[PDB]
Amino acid sequence: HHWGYGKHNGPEHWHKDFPIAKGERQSPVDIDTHTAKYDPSLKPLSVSYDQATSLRILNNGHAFNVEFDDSQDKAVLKGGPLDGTYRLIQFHFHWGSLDGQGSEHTVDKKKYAAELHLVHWNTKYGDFGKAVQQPDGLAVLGIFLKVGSAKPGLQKVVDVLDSIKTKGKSADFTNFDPRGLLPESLDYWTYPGSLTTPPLLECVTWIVLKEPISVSSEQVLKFRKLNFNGEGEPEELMVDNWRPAQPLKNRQIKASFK
Ligand SMILES: COc1ccc(/C(C)=C/C(=O)O)cc1
Ligand SMILES: [Zn+2]
Repeated sequence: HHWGYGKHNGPEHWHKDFPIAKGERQSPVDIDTHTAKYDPSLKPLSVSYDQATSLRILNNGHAFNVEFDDSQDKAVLKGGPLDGTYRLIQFHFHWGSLDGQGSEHTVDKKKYAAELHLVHWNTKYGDFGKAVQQPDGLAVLGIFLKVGSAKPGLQKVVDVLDSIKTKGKSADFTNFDPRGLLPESLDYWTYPGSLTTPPLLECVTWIVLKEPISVSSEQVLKFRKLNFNGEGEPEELMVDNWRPAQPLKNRQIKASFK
């Protein structure tokens, strides 16, 4: 497949190769804060990242992934809407060419400059490939980015980007602490949805934090210097790698906070 974010291979085209793009539980969505329902039944959300073991950072020609050792329970997400234990496998971002766009989820139709996705899979399914074939296989923690003050926890990501400028490049990325990417509050919205890139599988419990993190102009500008293209190919800046909001259809968004 040769999908991307351009006029000729972007989100409006994806359904031809991935028909589930027009499915019943696609992501992202607009979070209407006035129709989301406070759910007192939600258990506390547990983000347990103290033993996280990062391995590598990779430019895959769509975004960049920071990958983790997910062979044991070293960084896991529990509680909230989740049953069982979800292992952190990777995180990546979606971002814009301008500060007023870039996020995939929106909040009362507001776009943020970027959105961080921490991707976790349900350990009952044994491996990530099996998990994505299950309706409760993944839990993605989504965190909005707005431009303001710098995020210190993000700088080590920023400073390795020059070494993975183009599609296919990877670099060592050990000893990175993903706790440094979290806002103060873990208040969240949650709903059942999908991957937001092909194959768009409907396997995700989305947990989207209410509180954005702030990153600096310089930090987001360095995201925008990445390339979609491979080395030696005509330069196409890696910007606007976000899917827009999809129809909510038969879904309720629940909130953890009143
Ligand atoms: C089956 O291959 C996969 C490709 C992408 C993904 C993810 C995690 C996509 C996304 O972030 O939307 C999962 C599996
Ligand atoms: Zn994503």
